[PDB]
Order: sequence, then C-alpha cells, then structure tokens
Amino acid sequence: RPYTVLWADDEIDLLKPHILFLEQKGYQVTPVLSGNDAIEAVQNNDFDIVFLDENMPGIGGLDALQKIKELKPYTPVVMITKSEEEHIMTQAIGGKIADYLIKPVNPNQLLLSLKKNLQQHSIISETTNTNYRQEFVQLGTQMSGKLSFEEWKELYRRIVFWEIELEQADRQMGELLEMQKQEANRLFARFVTQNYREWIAKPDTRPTMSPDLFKQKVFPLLDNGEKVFFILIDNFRQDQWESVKSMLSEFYTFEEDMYLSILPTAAQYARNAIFSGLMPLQIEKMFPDLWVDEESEEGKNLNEEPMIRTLIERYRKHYSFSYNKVYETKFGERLLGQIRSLSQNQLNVIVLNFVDMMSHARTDSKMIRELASNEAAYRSLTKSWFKHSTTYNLFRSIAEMGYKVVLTTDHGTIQVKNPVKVIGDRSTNTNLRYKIGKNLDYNPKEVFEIKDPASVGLPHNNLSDKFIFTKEDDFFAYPNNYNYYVQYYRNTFQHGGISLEEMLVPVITMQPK
Amino acid sequence: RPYTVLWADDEIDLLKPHILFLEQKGYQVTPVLSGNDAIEAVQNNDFDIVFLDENMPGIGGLDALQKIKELKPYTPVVMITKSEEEHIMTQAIGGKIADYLIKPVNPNQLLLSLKKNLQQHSIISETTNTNYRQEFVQLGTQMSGKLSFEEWKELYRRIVFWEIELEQADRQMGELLEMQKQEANRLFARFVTQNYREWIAKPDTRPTMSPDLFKQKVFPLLDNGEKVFFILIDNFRQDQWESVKSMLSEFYTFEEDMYLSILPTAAQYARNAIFSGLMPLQIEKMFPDLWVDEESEEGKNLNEEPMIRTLIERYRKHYSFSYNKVYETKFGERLLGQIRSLSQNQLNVIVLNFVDMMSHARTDSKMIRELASNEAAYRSLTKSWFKHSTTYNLFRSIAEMGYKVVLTTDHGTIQVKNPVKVIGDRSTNTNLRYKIGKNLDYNPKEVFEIKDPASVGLPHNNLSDKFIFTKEDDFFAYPNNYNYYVQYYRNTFQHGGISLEEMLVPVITMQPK
Ligand code: BEF
Ligand code: BEF
Ligand SMILES: [Zn+2]
Ligand SMILES: [Zn+2]
Ligand SMILES: [Zn+2]
Repeated sequence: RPYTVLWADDEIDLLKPHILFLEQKGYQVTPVLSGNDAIEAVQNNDFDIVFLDENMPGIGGLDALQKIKELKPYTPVVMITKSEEEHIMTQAIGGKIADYLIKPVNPNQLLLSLKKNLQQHSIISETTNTNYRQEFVQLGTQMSGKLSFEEWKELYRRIVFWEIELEQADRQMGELLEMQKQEANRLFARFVTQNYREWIAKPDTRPTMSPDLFKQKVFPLLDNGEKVFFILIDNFRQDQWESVKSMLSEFYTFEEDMYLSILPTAAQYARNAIFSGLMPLQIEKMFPDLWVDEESEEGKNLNEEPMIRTLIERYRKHYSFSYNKVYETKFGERLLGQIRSLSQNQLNVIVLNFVDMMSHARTDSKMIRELASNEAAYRSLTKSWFKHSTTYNLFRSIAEMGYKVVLTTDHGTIQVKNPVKVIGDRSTNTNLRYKIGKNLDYNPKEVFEIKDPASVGLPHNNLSDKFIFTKEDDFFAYPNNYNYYVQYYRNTFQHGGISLEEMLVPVITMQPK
Repeated sequence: RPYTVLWADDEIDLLKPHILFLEQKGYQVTPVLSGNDAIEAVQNNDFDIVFLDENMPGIGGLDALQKIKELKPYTPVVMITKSEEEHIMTQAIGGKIADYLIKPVNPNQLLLSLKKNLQQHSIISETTNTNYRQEFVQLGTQMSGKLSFEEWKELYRRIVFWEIELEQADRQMGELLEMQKQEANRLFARFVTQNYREWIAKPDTRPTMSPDLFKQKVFPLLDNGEKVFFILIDNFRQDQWESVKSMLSEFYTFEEDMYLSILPTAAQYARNAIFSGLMPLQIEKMFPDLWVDEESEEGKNLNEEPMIRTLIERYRKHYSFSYNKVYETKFGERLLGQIRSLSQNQLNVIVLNFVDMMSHARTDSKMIRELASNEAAYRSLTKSWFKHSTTYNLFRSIAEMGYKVVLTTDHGTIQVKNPVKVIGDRSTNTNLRYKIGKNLDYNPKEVFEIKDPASVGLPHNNLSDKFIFTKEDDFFAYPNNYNYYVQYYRNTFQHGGISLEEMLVPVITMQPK
C-alpha cells in the first residue's frame, strides 16, 4: 500500500507541480482548499501524514492543526506556508508540528520530510542492523587480541551501546550480540583472574578500584574548591546509566568514566571499601569497631558515615560533609524537601538502595519477574523509577544548587544462566555468586579459588576459610532440591561474582549547566 | 544563556550571512571546515546543536554524524547540504539526524529548526498551559448542564487527555484539572445513581453495558465475515489506553469508544456479564453450575469459556472461537510462540490479568508503592509492561495475521482518599468499594443503597442481603483499628464502586494497517 498525503491549501493549484512529483513517487495525495475540509477529511479517513497551510480563509491553519492533533495525535502534520513570522513558527511548534516548511519549497525537501516522518523507525532499524553487522568482526577481533583495562573499558561501553541499539531488532540480530556479550564476559572473566591478586599487591600499578574511588574521583574536586554531591546508587550497571543519561543531559555536563569493583561484588566489601578507602581486611585491622563480620545478624553497611570520617582524617583533610541513606520513598521525600539545607557542606553523600532492592526482587517477587523479565525491561523499569521517584527532582535541585555530582555505584549485577554445583556448611553464606567456607566441595576450574583471603585483602571468620567465585553468568546451586533451585534462580539478577556487568561500573562526574 | 551551534562545512565562507543571521538572533556559532575539526570540538566542548554539511574533504559528513551521536548522543544534529540524492537522505535519517535542509536554505528555516530542536518542550508546555485554561472554560460549561451518556463519554475523554497532556507542567496547572476531575466525578456519580436502576430495567434504551458488549461490538464484525481478537485487559482505565495507543498506532487504526461497566465494577460481576451477555442474576438463574457465589473462596471467573459458548448459542451463531487466560509470565510467552495456531478461529478471546494484579499490589507490595506511587507512575508502569512484556509482540503478531482487534476491559480503578465508616461482620466481604451484608450499618448518605439487588440484576446468598457502593474517591473502613487501616488504604487503587475511572471504560476496535 502507498502512503496517503492530505494537503490543505487555498492555493492548492499552485502546488500542482509538487503534487505530480509526489504522486510520481508513489504517494496518494488528497487536496483540499480549507481547514474545515481538512478536519472533515481527517475525520472520515486515516491519512498517513497531513500537509497544512497557515493562511487560509475561514478556519486558520494552526486551528486545524489543533483539531487534527486531537483526532489523530499520532499522525504527523507538516506545515507548509509563505509566512516566516516568529509567532507563527512558535505556535506551530507548540501545536506539535512534525515539520515546518517555508514557501517556496524544494520538491525534494517534501520528499525528505515524508521519509523522516513516515519511515524514520524502519530506516533507523535497518541502518543499525547494517552498522552493527559492519562492526561485528571488529568487536570479536577487538576482544580476541588480549587488551588493556583502558581498552576493556571501551570494549564494554561499545557492547552496551549495541545492546541498547538492538532492543528493537529481531532475535537473530539480538543473539549475535549476546554471543559476543557472553564471549566477552568469558574473556573478561579470565582477564581478572590473572591480575586480581597483583592489583591488591601492587596498588601503584593497578586500575582504580573501590578503595581508590574517593581518592581519584572525589578528593581532586574538593581540593580544587568544588562543592560535590556523591550519589551512590547501589547495583547500577553500565547499561542503566546509559538508560538514564538522556534525562540528565538536560541539566548536567557529563564527564563519564568507569572503575573496577573489588571482589566479592557486594556492598559488604565493595561499598565499605569505597567509603573507608581501604580493603575490607584493612578495615577490620585498623578499625575493628566499624567492620561487621559475615556470620553476624546485623546489617553490614551501617557504619559508612564514620568510615568517611576516618578517610577524611586519614588524608589530613578537614572537609565538612553529610551522609544520608534513602532506603524508603518517604525518607527520600523528606530529603528532597531539606536538600537546600545542605548548601554548607563541601561534600554531601547520598546512598540510594531501591535499585538493589528491585534487582533482588527479580528473584522473590512475581511483580518484578514480569516487569523485569528481561534486561530491556529491567532498563525500562529502571528509567521509570528514576523519573517518578524522588530521584529525578533530587538531581534537578542539586543542579540548581550549583553542586558538582559524582554519580557512581558499588557493583553491578548479571543475569545468571548456568548452575555450578557446590556443597558446604549449613551456616555457609547464601549468596549465589560467591561462597565463604572451609569444607566446600566443588571443581576448582569452574570457579575462581582464593585459598589465601589475606592476599586479596579479604577478612575471614576463621583462618582456614577460602573464597570461591562464579564467573560469567554462573550461579551456585546446592544438590538438595537441585532441580528446584536451578529452576528458581535461572535468569535472575545476582551480584557478588566476576563479570563485566558486576565489576565494571560507571563513575560519572557531572557539571551543572 | 545563548545556545551554541557547531557548523561544519568545507564552503563555510559562503554561509557567512546565515551565520550573522543566527548570531544576530543571540546564537553563539562555531564554524569548522570539516568533520575532523567538528569531531574534536564536540569532545573538547559541550555544544547544544551541530550543523553538518554532507560533502566535505576527507571525513564523510555522515560518518562524522555517526561519531557525534556516539560521543554526545543527547545532542541534536541538523544536516544542511546541497545534496538532493535519496540515499544521502536515507543514510542521514538512519543516522538519527534531527533535521535535513537542502541548500540553498532560507535563513528563517534555520531559525525554525533551532527553535524546534532546542526548545520544543518549553513551547509545548506554555501552549498546553494556555490552551487548557481556554478549554477549562468550555469544560466547566459542558458540566454546567445536564449531560447525556454520549456527552459524558466526550467530557471524560477530554479530562483524561488533559490529565496526560499536563504531566509535563507545574503543580498548580495540575491542581486546576484535579479540581475539574473531582467535580466531574461528583456529577457522574449523581448521574449513575439516578439512572442505574432504569438501565437494568430498560435494556433497549440503556447505554452499552457489560452484558451488551459482545453483541454490540463483536458480533457485527463476525457477522460481516471479519476475524476478531477480543483482548480484555482486566482493570484498564481510559488513561491507560491513552498511554499505550501511540505504541499501537504503528500497526492499527482505531475506532475509539467507551462503555459502562455494571456494578460492582469487579470481574466476578462485570467480566462474567461480558462473556455471558447476561446480568449476574441471570447467569445464576439460567446457568447455576457456572455461577460461583460470594461466600466461597474459589475463583469467580473460571467458567468464562463455557459462558461464551452459551452466548454464541443463545444468538443462534456458529462462530469458531478460542479462549486463553494469561496471568503468569511464562504462559504468555507460550501463547505468543503459538499465536499462529489461532488462525483457525473467527474469534480469539485473550484475557490479561497482570494490570489488575499490579493494581492490587499498589496496596501490599512495597515495590509497587514506589514504582506506582502516583497516577503518573501508574501509567508509566503500564506503558513499560505493555512494551516489554509479551503483550506488545502479541498485538504485533495479531496484526500480521490480518485479525481485527477489540481491546477492552472489565472495569477501571480509582485512587481512594476518604474513609466511609461501615460495620459489617466476619461474613461481610473485604472489597473496599462495595459491601454485601444481611445487617450492614453505615451512613446512607455516604453510599449508594441497593436494598433490592435483584432489581439491578445481582444475586445474593441471603434474602435480606443488600449492596452498598462508595462513590468518587471514597473507601469503606471498618471501625476496629479504624486509624490504622485508614492510613494504610489511603492513596491505594481500589475498584468495585462508582466513578468515571471505574465505570466509564474503553472499548477500542482496531484494524491492522
Ligand atoms: F497561505 Be499559506 F500560509 F502559504
Ligand atoms: F558540501 Be555539502 F554536502 F553541502
Ligand atoms: Zn550493593
Ligand atoms: Zn544487592
Ligand atoms: Zn477486573
């Protein structure tokens, strides 16, 4: 079927050359001479696009626009007029005009406007597929050759970008990236297993990790006299920052970067390392009060504010600061009300936990299994919360206050696929991406064995304790009810292990506009 | 602040007057001679917009665009070239260009695209605010007089339209419509309580209601030899339809309409009326084995496929039909996978329950309390579900199967606000918007008294039973721990009573494009 065009213009006869040209290109043009005729035509038909002229007898062009957008809000309306007035242009833009063309009109301009407003989705789709197939060989070739951390960053940023651009494409085109994604995870998995021990041993030569975050990305700005809001959104992947960055460009300049999470990828160690500036083991030694062991019943991140103080004082700084933790809407509302009473501190730290709460609810919540069945839904559901929670307005006010913002997280999360059999003490931790214990049977290769936790800067309730970690998208399953739990945990989001999603996380330094 | 423009063209010299015109109108313009110089400037500067000439030395104009979008995807780009080729248009469109202007370009045309690509949201907001006040007058006029059912449809449609249209505006602009909506609900409740008993007694004259839906909206299509998918999304408000119809306009054209759900606005009564074509009392009188009374705890809508068979038979029809109920996520994926097999039926009934489950979860799920805290969030969450669940690809597949779709619901829901004291019994039901009881104590002025359930086509277990319904945003609250349950149920979504959201519900007839 060919596309239909409704063209309303009292001088429609002067446009015969254009109309023949359009009919020549396969379009079915319907002419009328008044806006009343135009509205009636829209009432009784389903045109694909409407060309309107501003100056007509009787009803005006912009009035027909308003009435037409009430009847067919999804049908693009192009305004084609002699007038160059600024109030006419403005009103048309406000009337939701799809495009505005000033007479005299190049016939080829009409052609462009018809392609862009009737086929931009189908066109963008075929280009994206083409441009992806173009870059496919480079991707596999880019990762094939062993590469540096800085290159690993760009490789992942690239895969994320493609993962988002291909949400709309067909399965076949989706799977080509999944393979590349998981193959990258496999290759990234072994990449960290080779160097993780030496990053702990050699802090000078290592990449930025959780204990260095405040030192590399926060202290420079504070020392430079800049006022900062450090926003920690627990469990915020790279692709979740891509999903929300468009909302924030309206208020901020982005200085995007990434850093490496320590293992395990969970708040107990990675987030405590961030605010303390130390590895968990050094937290237990130097500050035994502030560390909470794994076997304890109490929460494991209740002493982040005092840790911040030790970090500030340990570096001989005298920053004024504040700490707020929003784990419940109503608390985040009160914070949004008193936000501007924090204008005195050089550093305001806000922790948001809903995304981690939601990521976990993907397992034990019927609601979130549906609303985040897949990663695209997960990202969309993340966008909805960012917008309609206090978070959006929170950023808006901070931008008004002139505070720079370092937006980052403590770890990501990954959709788990394959079970890894493990058996341990009943008192063994219940995390599915890492386990702590002594009497643990498993296959050493299938996991990432750490028999000397002190070397990787991790404390232990005993001193025969060993750490094991899943890699890629694996997850631990116990032989009891193995058939059941593997069903229950397949395709859920789990953090604590090793993967590009979990470890490679964004740290965005944002300047208000 | 004045907006920054980056213009890249090898013949920049010639475009100088265009630049003075832009710079005259308060636009900072930065000119480069090639993409390479353009690609640099974007990294080293935060530009508001880019102007890309296609044909330049070395770097391809389109290949620069591809880079700029990957660096600063949030920044619009306008292409201004002498090219009139089709693929350059196509490639530029596929590169996510904002506007494409053929040389020679009118200066006012460059002004047009600058207003339309850097301010559009602000202009639309002002126009929306202005236009609503002008229409606010008429709406007040429409409500002033006595209203027919058809006028109630049109009024409610326009309230919802402005409800969504004003999501992007100040609070006070939202409180004007809120007052308008509340007044509309008050009159509509008055309108229902005056005429409801007449409607059940005069089928030939009453407006379309639940037991009439199939004969009025489905059978005429099948009689005309059309293939119909009847999709009932439980608990789907007008504003929820309004939120998704953009997604569907890509594949269907719509004949939008609304009908009245019978009371109570609950699946047990309204939805069974739909599929049986009878009032609940008639379902019990004629098909007692298919009716499930209130006392029992078994599901109340488990015999809808038999009811459809009796409806087809009752009207001496010979339709081939299927019936599928989706509440699990996995089952929906199975249905989509096998959607083609339903091509052997004239009528395909699909029931989707998630939106109702989701709506109820707004009460007892701290997840949905956050994700659907307000009506705007409720709509945003319905949109993401529709898109990223199997529902989107279900309508997609149905259109490709040349099937006509009748999308509707059994009732809406309303955010409750004010309690209405009621004394009942352990036997009394738990619905917040209506009660059934032999001995109910309440203030008759705060409810709609049905002492004669049979007169409104309702069954009951005891001869002295009666029905009472809340109106507007009221909800029933029992005296014991009244204070706790008032604050607990306040601001939740509840259905079963009288309101525009609950009763005046959409029925869309859709034709595949
Ligand atoms: F008469 Be139209 F506005 F060119
Ligand atoms: F040289 Be450009 F493509 F006008
Ligand atoms: Zn965390
Ligand atoms: Zn977590
Ligand atoms: Zn229902």
